[PDB]
Amino acid sequence: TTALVCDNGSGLVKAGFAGDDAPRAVFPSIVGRPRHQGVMVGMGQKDSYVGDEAQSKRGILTLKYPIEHGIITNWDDMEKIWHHTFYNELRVAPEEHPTLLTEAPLNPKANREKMTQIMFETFNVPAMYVAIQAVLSLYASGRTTGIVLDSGDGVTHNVPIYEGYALPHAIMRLDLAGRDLTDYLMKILTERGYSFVTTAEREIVRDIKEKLCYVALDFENEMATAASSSSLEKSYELPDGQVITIGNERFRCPETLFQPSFIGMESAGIHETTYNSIMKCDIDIRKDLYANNVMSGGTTMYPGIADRMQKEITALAPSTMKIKIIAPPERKYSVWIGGSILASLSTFQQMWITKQEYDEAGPSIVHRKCF
Amino acid sequence: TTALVCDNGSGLVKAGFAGDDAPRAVFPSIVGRPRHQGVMVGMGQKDSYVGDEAQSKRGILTLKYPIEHGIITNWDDMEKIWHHTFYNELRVAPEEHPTLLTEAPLNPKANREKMTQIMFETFNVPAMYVAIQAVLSLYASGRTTGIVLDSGDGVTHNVPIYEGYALPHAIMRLDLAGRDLTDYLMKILTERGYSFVTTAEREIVRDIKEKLCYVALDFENEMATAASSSSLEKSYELPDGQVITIGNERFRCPETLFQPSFIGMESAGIHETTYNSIMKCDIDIRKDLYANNVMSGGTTMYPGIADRMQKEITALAPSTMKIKIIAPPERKYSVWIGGSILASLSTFQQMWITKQEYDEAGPSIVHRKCF
Amino acid sequence: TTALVCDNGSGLVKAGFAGDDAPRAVFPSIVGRPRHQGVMVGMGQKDSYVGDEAQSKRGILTLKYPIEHGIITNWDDMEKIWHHTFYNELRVAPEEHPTLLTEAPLNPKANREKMTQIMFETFNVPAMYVAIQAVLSLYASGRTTGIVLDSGDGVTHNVPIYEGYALPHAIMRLDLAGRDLTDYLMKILTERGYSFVTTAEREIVRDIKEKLCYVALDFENEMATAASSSSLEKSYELPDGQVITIGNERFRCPETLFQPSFIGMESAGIHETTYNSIMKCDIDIRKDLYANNVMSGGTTMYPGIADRMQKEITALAPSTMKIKIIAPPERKYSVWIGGSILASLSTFQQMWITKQEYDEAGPSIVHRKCF
Amino acid sequence: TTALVCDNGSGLVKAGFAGDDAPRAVFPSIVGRPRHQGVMVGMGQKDSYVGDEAQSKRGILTLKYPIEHGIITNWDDMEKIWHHTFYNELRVAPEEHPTLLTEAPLNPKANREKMTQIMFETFNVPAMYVAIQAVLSLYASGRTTGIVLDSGDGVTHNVPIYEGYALPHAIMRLDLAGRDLTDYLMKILTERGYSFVTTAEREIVRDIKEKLCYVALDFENEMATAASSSSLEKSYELPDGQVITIGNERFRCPETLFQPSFIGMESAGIHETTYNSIMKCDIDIRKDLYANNVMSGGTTMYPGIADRMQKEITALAPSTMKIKIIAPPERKYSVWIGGSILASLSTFQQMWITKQEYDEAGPSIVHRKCF
Amino acid sequence: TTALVCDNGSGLVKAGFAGDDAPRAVFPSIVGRPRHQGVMVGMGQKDSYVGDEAQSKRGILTLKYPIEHGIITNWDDMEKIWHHTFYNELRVAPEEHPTLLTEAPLNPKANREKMTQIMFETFNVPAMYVAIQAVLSLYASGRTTGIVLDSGDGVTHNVPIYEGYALPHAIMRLDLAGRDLTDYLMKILTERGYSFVTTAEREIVRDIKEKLCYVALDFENEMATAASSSSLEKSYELPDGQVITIGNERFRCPETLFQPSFIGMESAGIHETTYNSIMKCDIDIRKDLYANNVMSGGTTMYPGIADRMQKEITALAPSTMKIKIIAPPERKYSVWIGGSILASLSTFQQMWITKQEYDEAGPSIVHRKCF
Ligand SMILES: Nc1ncnc2c1ncn2[C@@H]1O[C@H](COP(=O)(O)OP(=O)(O)O)[C@@H](O)[C@H]1O
Ligand SMILES: Nc1ncnc2c1ncn2[C@@H]1O[C@H](COP(=O)(O)OP(=O)(O)O)[C@@H](O)[C@H]1O
Ligand SMILES: Nc1ncnc2c1ncn2[C@@H]1O[C@H](COP(=O)(O)OP(=O)(O)O)[C@@H](O)[C@H]1O
Ligand SMILES: Nc1ncnc2c1ncn2[C@@H]1O[C@H](COP(=O)(O)OP(=O)(O)O)[C@@H](O)[C@H]1O
Ligand SMILES: Nc1ncnc2c1ncn2[C@@H]1O[C@H](COP(=O)(O)OP(=O)(O)O)[C@@H](O)[C@H]1O
Ligand SMILES: [Mg+2]
Ligand SMILES: [Mg+2]
Ligand SMILES: [Mg+2]
Ligand SMILES: [Mg+2]
Ligand SMILES: [Mg+2]
Repeated sequence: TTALVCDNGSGLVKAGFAGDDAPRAVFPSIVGRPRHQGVMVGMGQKDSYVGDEAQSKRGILTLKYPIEHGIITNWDDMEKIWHHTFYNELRVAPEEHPTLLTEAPLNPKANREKMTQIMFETFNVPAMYVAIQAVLSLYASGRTTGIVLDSGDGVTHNVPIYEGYALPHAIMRLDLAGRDLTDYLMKILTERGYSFVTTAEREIVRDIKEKLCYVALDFENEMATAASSSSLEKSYELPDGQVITIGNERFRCPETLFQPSFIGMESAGIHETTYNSIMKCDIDIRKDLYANNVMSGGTTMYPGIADRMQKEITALAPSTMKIKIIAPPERKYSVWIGGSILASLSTFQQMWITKQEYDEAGPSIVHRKCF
Repeated sequence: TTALVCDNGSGLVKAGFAGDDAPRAVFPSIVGRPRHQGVMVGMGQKDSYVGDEAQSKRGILTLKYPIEHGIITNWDDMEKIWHHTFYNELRVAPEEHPTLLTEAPLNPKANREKMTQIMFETFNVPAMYVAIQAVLSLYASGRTTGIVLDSGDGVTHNVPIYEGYALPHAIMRLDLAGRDLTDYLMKILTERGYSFVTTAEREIVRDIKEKLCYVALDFENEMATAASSSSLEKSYELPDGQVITIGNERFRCPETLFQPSFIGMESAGIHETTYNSIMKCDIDIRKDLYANNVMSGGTTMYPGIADRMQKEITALAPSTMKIKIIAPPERKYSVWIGGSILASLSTFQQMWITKQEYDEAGPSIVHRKCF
Repeated sequence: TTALVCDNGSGLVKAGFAGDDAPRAVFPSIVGRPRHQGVMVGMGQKDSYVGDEAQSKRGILTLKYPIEHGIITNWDDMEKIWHHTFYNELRVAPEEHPTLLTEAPLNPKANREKMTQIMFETFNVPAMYVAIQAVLSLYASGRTTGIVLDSGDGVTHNVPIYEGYALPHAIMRLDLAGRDLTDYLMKILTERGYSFVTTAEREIVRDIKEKLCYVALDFENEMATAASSSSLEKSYELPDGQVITIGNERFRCPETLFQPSFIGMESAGIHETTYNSIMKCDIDIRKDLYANNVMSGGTTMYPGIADRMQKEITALAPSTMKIKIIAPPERKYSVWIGGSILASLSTFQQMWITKQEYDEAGPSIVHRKCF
Repeated sequence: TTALVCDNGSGLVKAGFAGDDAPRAVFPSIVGRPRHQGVMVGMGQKDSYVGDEAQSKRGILTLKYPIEHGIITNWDDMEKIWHHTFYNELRVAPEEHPTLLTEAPLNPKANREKMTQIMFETFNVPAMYVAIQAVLSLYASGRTTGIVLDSGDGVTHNVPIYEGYALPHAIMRLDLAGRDLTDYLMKILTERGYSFVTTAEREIVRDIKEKLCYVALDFENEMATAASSSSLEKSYELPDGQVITIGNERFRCPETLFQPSFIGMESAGIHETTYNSIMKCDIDIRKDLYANNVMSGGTTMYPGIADRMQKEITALAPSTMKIKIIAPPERKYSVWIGGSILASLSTFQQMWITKQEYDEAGPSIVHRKCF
Repeated sequence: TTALVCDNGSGLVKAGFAGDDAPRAVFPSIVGRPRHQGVMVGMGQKDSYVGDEAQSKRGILTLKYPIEHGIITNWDDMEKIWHHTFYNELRVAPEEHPTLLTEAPLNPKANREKMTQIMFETFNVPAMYVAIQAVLSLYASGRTTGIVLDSGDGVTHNVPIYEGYALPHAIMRLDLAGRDLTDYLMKILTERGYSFVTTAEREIVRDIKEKLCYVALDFENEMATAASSSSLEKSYELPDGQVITIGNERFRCPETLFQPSFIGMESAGIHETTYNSIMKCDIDIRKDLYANNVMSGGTTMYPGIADRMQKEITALAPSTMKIKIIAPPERKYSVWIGGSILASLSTFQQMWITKQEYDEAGPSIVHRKCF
């Protein structure tokens, strides 16, 4: 009956039921294991902690992200997360519900294949489908045309969709994403004087990032004022009362998205990645892509990321071509929302890969129906 | 009662009702098919798009022209176009109306035969007639005598008609037409620095052609000034804001009509094709043909095509023989207009090929009444 | 069946049965030997006196503490104490009961090993386990998280435990403890005019300490008033009616815990030792450690030791971090209480080191299961 | 006296002296600039590295190709390459030798004009000539008739030459070339699981391409076996010992030449591009073109490219028309070889554009003598 | 004229003149202050003792290290050390000589800024430059390429340099260094039975470390034999004749570098830190980095540290990639040696920051020229 839409992203697992307007289970894609021995016999210690558990016990755990750059690496841990998603978070009996998973385009084929295997074998999922995140995001916006710039913790990518037709050859993938920005903060805060090192501390820095970082409209001018006044300087309270004072780093961090060279990344910034994608698309539709630049994913939650990108692309693109960026509230969950929509469509029911179908055809079936 | 005049030309389908002074359905003879896979399940994607649909979705379609050089090649697609012409554009029930189709003289007999078959079998058209485009054009001008130079996208041709009597033996057909000029622009713009390649881009170039190209009165002198000043240079805005600057090519393109060697065409130019046609006609009537040189069809919409041709023929033809070219406004639709007229004539009603008549006599009937 | 929990501490041997809410045998860790010859043949003189015997005959004995700074030095005497603990105090047949011993963290490995050897060889103890005192103390408080500041006669130490996970690397050990405070009184009372010298007199001074000493909230201000009025001055009756009048020394003594430099100890005071321990712990959990600072052990029985330390740490720690010190009644026996609890746990039964297991594996087994 | 034949191609600069049977200076058309800051003051760091320098320092450089799709874009860098070609590679004093450059047919006129300007102004080249690469290739084969399919890194093109007469109107140009195949590998290897992203990594992939890729005779059947056995799977060692295992991609990559749709290219594959060129040629000579299909350029070095194309064209072309493909050893350098030949011809000496002649006539002279 | 190269490291101040092959002033970065009151009026007591003074009077001093983890904390004391370095050790008039200071990469910007201020204001140093220690180390080896693993008392770090180009983004910093190993010995010796507590005793332990500690090639197998025989056991004489017997601890201590978890350090060991740095570097140059792994700094003076690391990295790195570690004699002073070299270079003279230049530009100038 009701599908379980499960946005298995590289940082936040967002799961819920198709038809919901929001995920019911949102928790981090983290599996943590006791950093230290353990002594209290009778404590009820666990071998591993998942999601919010890992968060609450974070300081004594080595925190691992099963997914890295969009690729599920640690399959054992990934399986654990899904286990919790279904049984402890949603508290739903997987075997009675179709599920919808997601991927970043251009992921390794084995990623989907192995993921598929698990859904059918471990969880006995009646029927299942894997959709491209960008595509789903576009469904959430309610558009059939646009550039979907989906930039999560794992990977940043641009998918051009025109009137329902994705344009594979112009899909851009840039591994520079939220996690890299977080690590860049760890580096840049060291410059300032704050030694964040552990995986727990990485996670603390993520919280910093999400509250202080913003995108300068004009980076260089911003730097000039940042190095002049203290108006930019903004304090932050850690878990420990040790207040952190951050200034330049508030925008130097997210600037990396536009100047990836900051982290030694050869690729051009996302404003040029997006632009170049559009250049790969046929002239006939470039105008429509320019006017429907849809941003989504958590890293697009930075203040002024839309304004900045509009400025950048406006400079890049033939003046006249009205550059319009769409960056709706709740775009952080747009992929999941898109999934809810998609799964609730009548037409879409024919896209399910059934257990039987899979058993018959074999693994290859999961590419046959999409990418 | 009212006939449907349907100028099934190689580029613009022009259909309407007999008695109208203009076609009601004018749209391009294009069938487009999804260049790329397609991903949005629930979009309501079509297997093929026709006419204005193909135009609007052009960049993601492979655009085919069913008709090439005046010959209907892709019969399946041709049928689709007629289907839309009748049911979606005119929104008329074919089976209640006689229809008038057109052909370029010297088309392959099977063209008309197969076309005929479809009208009677697919559309159940009460009665139908196929007329030569040039002849119709002359009706539109309201003349009984002249050279009809009908040059469309598909094919250029000269038909000599004298006081109602066509002179078959002097009919000239030259495949060099509008489509070739378009492709010549794609080549010549490459020289300039603009890589137009796709069928979508071909279509873009057609728009360029129709707005910038003009016919030099004296090609060589034009070249001299074109390579001297920048007064000729004229900008053009694509669908993409990428402004195109065009100069020499503005007249080198249409020059091909007078110097077909530019595209490797062995034939003499249209000014000599026309002249030669007249030479094939008996001396007794050459004077009248010279004074009634009727131009029609879209390629004769070039600025100065009339002036240039008058100059050319004047040089070719025995001075004294007043060369007069007729090139009325709306000559772009003269064939269709002629059809409207023809079908509305009382006399003409006896020329209809009825369903019954066809069924009895068989295919051959469609040549028995004309060419 | 019932385990014998035996807190073999450096000053008070506290033994009883698991499940009891208090030790049944509490007596001092002292072995005394006749200071003088002895003449009454027929008196029934002993070669050595132990515990309360040593107390009652104290003035004619050289009193030795087998344990010094947490380390069992005089193994022969230690064995004697255990002998009495079991057979004369508890009056229990060791060989029928599992026993639970304790240690200060970071004790020399040979301490536990030799202790273990004795339990199995001398007393034939079915099964035995050695636990860290701080850990046990935390069990007594009924917490899974906190800093355990256990400060006995022998050694002061800080163990950070977070949700059942001890954090070895942050364990602090400071040999400055109760015995040093006692000896500091002997020194400081000499300043006043009271020559306490013998081991018997040391023991007398311990009684002084436990009745008069208190912790100044603000040492320096305390000194000012102490050197101004006589309101602080407080009398004390010795075993000999010679009343002792003590003033400054009432708080200068315990002050050493916060200013170890008073006794030539290089280490920072316990308020900074505790703080530093927390600093060694990962930021993520420092807040919880601050709010669960558990004090235990006899030296924390000083009046105002909690108030003072709260003040001190509050100054050291980032304001906001609510510093909360736990210092429950009966914390003097918290280690023993913890042992009672621990041994009574069902889970814990698997932690016993059995005679057999020991015989097989050998000595190393006693570190393999903990520190 | 001796001319310098300099095949300034989009990937390998091949220069040498006329009369040589092989180029003396073969190095890549790459200009690299320090990706990272640089710290060793005293290292003798350069602002840019060219050719083999760029190769050796590749990982710390942003590698640019001055030429893209046959068009010299970065003129500054292009000039640098020529500078090195002459002075450091050949070690020849340009001003004493005539030079022969090459172009892909249908390049933008300004390409040749600007190139010309540089030869005369920067290098003071006595006399210079620019020849079409395809034409030269035919000279190398020693034929006067055939289709020259020259497919390099930049651009693929077909030139029909009949008994010394090139047939401009049938020249086909397809930007799909070696560089696109390389980038397609980067995409397809991502599917496999290998993230190649940087310009350095692009270059690594080129090496992969040139060693593993081969052309399936029957792509679809190849796929069937490739997805069945592991016999196709072939390992590759990177600069880093990280062995890469490649299977399907070994032929899916070069398949793009026959099915350009793989990279979103609208054009038909090279087998149809070639065929269509021949169709544009007059019937009278098509037979001779069929029997003299000369392949050259680096992309025709793929194993089985000849066999495959013969199969393809054989299917396309009227059976009877013996399709014979010429694909001689060293066809990779055939353009350069052709240049050596051409420049060494006595007749050819009259084709030189002299410095004086250029100065007098002006830029236009470089088109006046050819295309 | 002659520059003063002053390696202001966190443990040994190594200063001398540029051009020397060894530092003239090598003494510890220690400022000691009288632990105890002091009574001999007329002794000529000092308020603080520095370097070798502090060493000779160590037992009565609280020894402070101005620098901690590479960061100058106690600026007052740091200034004192420099004062002595210049005036009492080198006995040179600072104001006549340019000076070269050093830093660990990723130090807080204020470190360099404040340091700079002092050089110009306190010492009036004509001109001054601050260089990264790792870079200098590479100069000493005489290489332009390699991984520099510089591990001193304060901080361990990896800098990848390729042909003169440092690769900032791959620089690793690990605070686990010599001082932590020393403190780990204090902890581990406590296990053995030796209570080292004071700062003087810490310093004693450093001497132990430097004479007994060695790196096990295979830690676990080493443990097996260490816990079996007494062949490993090795005696040590303190300042006090109290011989210390050390066994397991001889290699358990330095093992921490490879298994930082021993001290609660979350980071991977230096063999993985190094490896990971190389992974961050572009594939193109990884081979060269593998073959030029340059170790330097005092902690790399452990016996077998090179052998062990080679083994470790060999396991980590794609077999084939010949792992070669460079660990030259005198690498303990390689940073200083590098400085001597650097300062003596002609090119390098343009890197000096002059007093004037600083006064004009202001503090920011010290980052503008490097990191
Ligand atoms: N308000 C915010 N501002 C900036 N970054 C954010 C914000 N919220 C989330 N992020 C970043 O977005 C990423 C997670 O969002 P999400 O797109 O759900 O990741 P994923 O889809 O990879 O699970 C993280 O890097 C997170 O730090
Ligand atoms: N204003 C114009 N200027 C130049 N060419 C035109 C113009 N309008 C139409 N054409 C050309 O005429 C051709 C279409 O006209 P039409 O005669 O209706 O073609 P067909 O009869 O072949 O359908 C196309 O090549 C079109 O580009
Ligand atoms: N009421 C008290 N006030 C101050 N100190 C006390 C008090 N009771 C006990 N002590 C001190 O605590 C130490 C003994 O307590 P305990 O923690 O049981 O020692 P241990 O565990 O070392 O045997 C002695 O120094 C004793 O003087
Ligand atoms: N053995 C080979 N197999 C496949 N491709 C090759 C081989 N050698 C060269 N190439 C490809 O041919 C192109 C370079 O050849 P070349 O024709 O000289 O290029 P250009 O003429 O554009 O400089 C590159 O894409 C190169 O990868
Ligand atoms: N022979 C040795 N064996 C082991 N460690 C050594 C040796 N010599 C010096 N060290 C350690 O190296 C550190 C000091 O070397 P150095 O690199 O000069 O430190 P820094 O550069 O931090 O001043 C100290 O921890 C010292 O103990
Ligand atoms: Mg996501
Ligand atoms: Mg027409
Ligand atoms: Mg105790
Ligand atoms: Mg070439
Ligand atoms: Mg150093």
